[PDB]
Amino acid sequence: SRANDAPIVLLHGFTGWGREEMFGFKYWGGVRGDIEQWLNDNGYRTYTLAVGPLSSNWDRACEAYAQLVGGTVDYGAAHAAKHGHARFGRTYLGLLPELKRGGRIHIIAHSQGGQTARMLVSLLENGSQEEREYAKAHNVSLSPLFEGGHHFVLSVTTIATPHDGTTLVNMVDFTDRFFDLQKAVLEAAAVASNVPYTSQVYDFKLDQWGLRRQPGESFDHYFERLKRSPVWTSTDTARYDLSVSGAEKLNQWVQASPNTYYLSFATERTYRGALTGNYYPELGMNAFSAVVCAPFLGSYRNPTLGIDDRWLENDGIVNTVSMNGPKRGSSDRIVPYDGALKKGVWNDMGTYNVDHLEIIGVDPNPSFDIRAFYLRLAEQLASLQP
Ligand SMILES: [Ca+2]
Ligand SMILES: [Cl-]
Ligand SMILES: [Cl-]
Ligand SMILES: [Zn+2]
Repeated sequence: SRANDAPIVLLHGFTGWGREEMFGFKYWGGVRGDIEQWLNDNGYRTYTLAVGPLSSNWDRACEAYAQLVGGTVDYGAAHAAKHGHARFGRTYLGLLPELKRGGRIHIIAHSQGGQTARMLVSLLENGSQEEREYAKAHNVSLSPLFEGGHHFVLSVTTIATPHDGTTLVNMVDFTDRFFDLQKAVLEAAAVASNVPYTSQVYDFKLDQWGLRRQPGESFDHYFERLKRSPVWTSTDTARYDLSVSGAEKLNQWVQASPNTYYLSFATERTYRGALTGNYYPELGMNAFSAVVCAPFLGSYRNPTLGIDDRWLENDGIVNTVSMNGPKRGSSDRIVPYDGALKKGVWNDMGTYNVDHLEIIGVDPNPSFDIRAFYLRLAEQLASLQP
C-alpha cells in the first residue's frame, strides 16, 4: 500500500543523456521502450535527470541539485579553485522547485548514478564544511547545497552501481576501451561514431572544462580530444571515482543518511570456470562487454588492492561484489532484504542475472521482464513510510 507521494527521479551512469537527445532513444529503456513513460502511465510520477556522464560525482551532484530546484549550477568556490574549472555552470528553471518547499523524491540510479545519488544526499543533509569555510575566508557566496539541513531525498535505489569501484578501470588500455564502450552505446542507439553530426545528438555537458563537440566533428575525433583533456586526466572525474581507489575515497565521506531508505540491486552475467575459478561472460551478454570487458573483470586479481576471487563475478562492466552497497572505506550498514524496507541502511535487494546494459534495456534480453521489474520497484518505493 502507498504510504508516500514522493516523485521518482531517474539518474544515469557514465553514459546517459536527456529524453530529447540521441534522437529520442532512451537511456532508461533503450531498445525495450521508455521506462519513465511506463511508470507515469501506471500512476508513478517520474522524471529524468541528465548530468555530465564523464564528470565527477561531485560535479554531477551539483548539476542534479540545480536541475531539480532550479538556478545556476554552482560547483563551489573551493572545489572549482582546487581543480581549475569554472565555478558556475548551466542555468535551469528547475524540474521540481517545490523541493525547496517540502516535496520529496525517490532517486533511481544506474551504475555510477548510484554514487552521485548518495553524494547528493550527503551534501543535502550535511553540506560541505570545506566550502562553508572557504566562502567565509574569501568573502564569496555559498550555494545552499553546501549549507546542510536540506532533506528532500526519501530514498536512493542503486542498480548495478560500483559502490566499491570497478576493476575495469585497472585494465591496460582502459582509456581506449572505455571510449570504445561509449561508441558501442552510441551504436546501440543507431548513432555512428564516424559521422559529422551537426545536431548535438549527445551533449557531454562539459561546460565547466570548456569542452564541447564542434558541429560537424565526429564522435571519433571528439573522443580523441576528451582522452587528452582534464575530464580524463584529472582526479575530478568519473574515471577517478569509478576506480577501486577512488570509490573508497568517496566512501570515506559519503555516508548513509539516517533519513533516507537505500535499496541496492546487483547484476551478474557470468559463469565460473571449474578449473580456473575465473568468471566468463554468458550467452546473451552485450557483445562489446563480452569481448572487451568481461574477460578482464572475471580474471583480474590484485592482492595489493584486496582484489580476490570474490571480485570476479561481474555484469560485464562492474564487479558484482561492489554493488550491494559501499563497503571499502565505509561504515554504512548493509542488510539483506527481509520484506520490510529500513531507513539509514542499505536494503540489499539481491542479484539479478542480467547484464549492465540489459538492466536498463539498452541491450535486449527477452527473458528479463524489464517493465515488471521497474513497476514492482515503483510500487515498493510508493510503499515507503515517510
Ligand atoms: Ca542480451
Ligand atoms: Cl584503483
Ligand atoms: Cl528483449
Ligand atoms: Zn569539479
